[PDB]
Amino acid sequence: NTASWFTALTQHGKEDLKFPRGQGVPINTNSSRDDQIGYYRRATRRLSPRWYFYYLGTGPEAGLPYGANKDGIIWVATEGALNTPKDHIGTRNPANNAAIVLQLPQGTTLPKGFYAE
Ligand SMILES: [Zn+2]
Repeated sequence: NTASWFTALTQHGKEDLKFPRGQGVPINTNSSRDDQIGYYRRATRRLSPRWYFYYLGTGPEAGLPYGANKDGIIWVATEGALNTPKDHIGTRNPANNAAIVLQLPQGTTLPKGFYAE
């Protein structure tokens, strides 16, 4: 029920989403180095699946610890991130804020059949 802060990654292909370690946390300048960790969750349909990012300890799978195994949940973190729930970041209120356009830093390797839109 809680909304992601970011727009989705579209799964235009076959394989499930996955990133190298250290990669895949959306850019968000209203979040600190401590805050750069969480999960993408594949959504159940409204066609190509969409994956949405949530900060660790927020959202549909807030109760999961990092790296926990669940179908349609994959984990990402940046070096420096604290392994704690991001209660102060939370999830987005669509009444107050539009989705942030999901952007990843230069070089980042999106898997085959994924694009930011
Ligand atoms: Zn913070």
